[PDB]
Amino acid sequence: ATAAEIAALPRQKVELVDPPFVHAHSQVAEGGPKVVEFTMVIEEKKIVIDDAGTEVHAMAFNGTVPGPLMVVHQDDYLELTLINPETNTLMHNIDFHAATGALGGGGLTEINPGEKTILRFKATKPGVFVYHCAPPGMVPWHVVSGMNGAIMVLPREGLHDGKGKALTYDKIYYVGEQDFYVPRDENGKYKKYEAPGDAYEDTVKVMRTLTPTHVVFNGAVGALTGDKAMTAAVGEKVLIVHSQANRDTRPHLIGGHGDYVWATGKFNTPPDVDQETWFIPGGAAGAAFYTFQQPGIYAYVNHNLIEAFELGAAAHFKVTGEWNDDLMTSVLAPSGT
Amino acid sequence: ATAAEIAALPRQKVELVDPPFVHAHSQVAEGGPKVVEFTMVIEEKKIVIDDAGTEVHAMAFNGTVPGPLMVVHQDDYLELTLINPETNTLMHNIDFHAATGALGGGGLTEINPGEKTILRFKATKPGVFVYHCAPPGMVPWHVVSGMNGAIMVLPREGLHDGKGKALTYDKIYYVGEQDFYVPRDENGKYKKYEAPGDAYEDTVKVMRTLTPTHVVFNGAVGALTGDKAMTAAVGEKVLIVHSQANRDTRPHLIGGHGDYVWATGKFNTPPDVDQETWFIPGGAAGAAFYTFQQPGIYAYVNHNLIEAFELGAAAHFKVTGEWNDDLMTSVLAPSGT
Amino acid sequence: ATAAEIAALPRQKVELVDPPFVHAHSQVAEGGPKVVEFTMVIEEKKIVIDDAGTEVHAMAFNGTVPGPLMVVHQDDYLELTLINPETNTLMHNIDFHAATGALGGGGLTEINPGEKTILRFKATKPGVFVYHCAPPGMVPWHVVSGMNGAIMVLPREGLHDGKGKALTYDKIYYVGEQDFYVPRDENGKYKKYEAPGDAYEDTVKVMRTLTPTHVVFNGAVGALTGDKAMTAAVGEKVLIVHSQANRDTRPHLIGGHGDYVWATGKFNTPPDVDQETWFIPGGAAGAAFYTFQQPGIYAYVNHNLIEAFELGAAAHFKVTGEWNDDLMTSVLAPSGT
Ligand SMILES: [Cu+2]
Ligand SMILES: [Cu+2]
Ligand SMILES: [Cu+2]
Ligand SMILES: [Cu+2]
Ligand SMILES: [Cu+2]
Ligand SMILES: [Cu+2]
Repeated sequence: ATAAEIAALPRQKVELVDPPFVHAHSQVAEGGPKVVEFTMVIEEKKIVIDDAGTEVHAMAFNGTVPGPLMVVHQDDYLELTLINPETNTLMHNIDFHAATGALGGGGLTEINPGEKTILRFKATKPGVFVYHCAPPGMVPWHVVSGMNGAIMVLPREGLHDGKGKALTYDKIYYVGEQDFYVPRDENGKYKKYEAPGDAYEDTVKVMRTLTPTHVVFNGAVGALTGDKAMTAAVGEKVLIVHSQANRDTRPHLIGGHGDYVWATGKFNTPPDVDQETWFIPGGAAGAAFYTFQQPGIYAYVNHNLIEAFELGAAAHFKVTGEWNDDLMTSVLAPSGT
Repeated sequence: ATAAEIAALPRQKVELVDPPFVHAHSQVAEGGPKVVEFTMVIEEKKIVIDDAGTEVHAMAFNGTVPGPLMVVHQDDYLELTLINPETNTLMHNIDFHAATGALGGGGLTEINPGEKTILRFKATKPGVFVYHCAPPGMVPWHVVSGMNGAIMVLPREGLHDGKGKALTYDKIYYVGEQDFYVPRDENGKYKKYEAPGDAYEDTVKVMRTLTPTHVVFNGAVGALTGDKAMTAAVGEKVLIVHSQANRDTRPHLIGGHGDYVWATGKFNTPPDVDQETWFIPGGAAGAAFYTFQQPGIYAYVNHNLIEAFELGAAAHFKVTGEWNDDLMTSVLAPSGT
Repeated sequence: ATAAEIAALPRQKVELVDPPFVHAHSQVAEGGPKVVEFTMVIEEKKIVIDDAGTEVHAMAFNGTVPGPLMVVHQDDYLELTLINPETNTLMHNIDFHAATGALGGGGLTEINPGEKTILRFKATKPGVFVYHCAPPGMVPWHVVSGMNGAIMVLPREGLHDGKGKALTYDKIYYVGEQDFYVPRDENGKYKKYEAPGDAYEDTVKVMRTLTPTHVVFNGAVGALTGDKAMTAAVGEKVLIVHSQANRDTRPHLIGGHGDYVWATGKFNTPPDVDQETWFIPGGAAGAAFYTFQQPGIYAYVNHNLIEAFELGAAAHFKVTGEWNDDLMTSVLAPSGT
């Protein structure tokens, strides 16, 4: 609370990892409050988002879409050093939905190419929160170009269920969902531009339709399927953090459920249970806990099946272990009528 | 647990009924776990969804859109014999969101025309869940062709409110909301086809716009009105189950309320109370308990009034009873200004 | 119960104020149950919804979009004298979501131009509820023309958190969010019509797209900005009631949080806490309680950033007070890299 106390707190640098993987942390806080330091360089680059070679001039924190997940405990201070290289052509900033004041920090971190800034904030509330770039006048554009992520502020004493009973996960994954608005020419072919700003006008026209051309996980159609599927084993407890900085989503683990789901993302708000499909509004993050019971492949999707299977909002989970015939059994395999 | 133990469980064959009605069942489980058997034949047929003669090539479970509601209690086993007659042209399967393993069953139930299969799963979680067809690579198409429904896994001891008091209903209705995407020719007239597959290409383009041409209850505009209006009486406690396998909905009982609403559809997640309009994400089912206090006709709708009154999402309830002037009264009937 | 017992109740006529302000009231009920009287005259008037001059023929209760907020206590009787002037061309009625019977009151208040009516209903359920016009056959047209508002039925003992601790706000604002569907000409310019009737056909075509041309607060793009910006101070407890009679919204106070959010708008439903972005389904109202901690400008928006910053759903908050460096601080201001 006092100047003396804050300045005396321990400083601790963390090495970030690209989604859907998460950096090192302890569910239960180790030691007292500390100033957790992170650093992210902003990269403006063209990325291919589908099998048709469709490009997007990405604006990515730490070079990834979405930005990496930052994990701190309640009442710690998140001190982030944001850098916008001279090679970039736009001004960026950052808004932490977890922070209080200055529009989430957006007003204190507006950096042009060739600048860096250091913002500190006390994570006073526990939950998963979205963070995103918000330069005044072109907020949506930056956000829908991939410039968003989320952070997890864990209660000092780890997660718990509705009746105070502790919930300890074995694995944690971060799925950032992105709605893209790529322009098409009169023939229907997606367009490519030299610089980010060149697409500005055409993109906004697409944005106003409120109909994304692609809705993806980890920046691309299929980014989390195939060999890039997330893993687990029967018996394993998994926390799947999910975010959507600009548009609603309805997550669903096909084959499983969300045993405990902090749908609003706030840990002080009791988790719903036995969820089939949960809902996360635009501009929020949510977290679902589940203990795998059956092996095989699972499909984790946005349950608007058109957005999942036509637009690209589908990921996989490869689970190992033994099958349970009490849970499910093929009494009579598909056979002649 | 052991196959031996399950084999010794009493089995019961249940007779399914067309929505909005629900087959006979007991709120409080009568006895120990049983293996509840059901049989549904898949019927591919043309359905007329509006008074303009618009046709949809439905892929209907048990012949109706939505498929019938199956009722079992927690920890019972639901055994379904799914049949895909040789009269059909497509492979179909079934995913129960209430089940655990093999993508909810779809992976163990892929039956081509002229095949059948039998699936058994333990209803481990109490609540209303969605079920739907989901052929690999043709998922949304089958779902938006009306191939979906719901099941209700009641708690053994029946329904209860957040504080444990028993909530016993007098009537139950199942309302399945469907979002259709019907192609139109260059003149804005809805197109008709001679075969399901002939409309595939045309339908996928409409689906991608994420804008349904129709949003209807029980398969057609006006389906649940007039001869198909739901009934009740002042003093009657009614449970309205609602499902939407592909798209969000916001149910509303015009003139009444949602006394208790399990918005997520999961009974272990306490119900919201005194609701005016509840929300159900695409891919889930919710349930609302309400005791009618006033006679007259009510209108149950998706409260995006455009969807409800332009697109077709509206149903009626004809309630009998005595008017309660304490609740509402016309002090001055419409008259001179 | 009896008309004699209701007539023996004290009556109090209330003078309404234009949104975002609310007429005077007490959080805790002043004594016992009373019949609270209100009067509103319907005005069909042209309004301008943006800086380019886009006009809409609105259907406004009390001449405002949204209609004013009426405030009463649970078990009070709300007696509304609704007047439809001779200068109006259409018939109108009102559906109170807080009421029980005759389609929320709509069936008993159908008045033509030149008529008036007086409806009384008991405010039996505590919470915020929208009210809107619903002429049979033209329900959505009236609503998306601005003919909706909201009411608040406070618990007779004022607000409390989910654990019983009292929640008393210092100020209260009412944000009515409106989705408009404005036709455009062949050049993309918004169209103007002589009579509201002349706008119907073209407007219906846009409504069916389910993509509004404007999403605004208090009737217009930027209505709640500049000298019309809401105000507060550090330490000030603010209750923000938000409604959307026809379309979903997801409120977010950029730079702040929703400390206690009755997202379903029903006070008997415990509030969520520490919310970053909440959700209010079309056809409902919600309420958020927040104690300001930092000074400066805040943007209160619907967090689908395209809706917020392209469609018009952004309001501002001007907050006085001392900056809190503990909560947030610029360790290094934007500077050389
Ligand atoms: Cu940026
Ligand atoms: Cu934001
Ligand atoms: Cu099928
Ligand atoms: Cu599914
Ligand atoms: Cu009207
Ligand atoms: Cu309504």
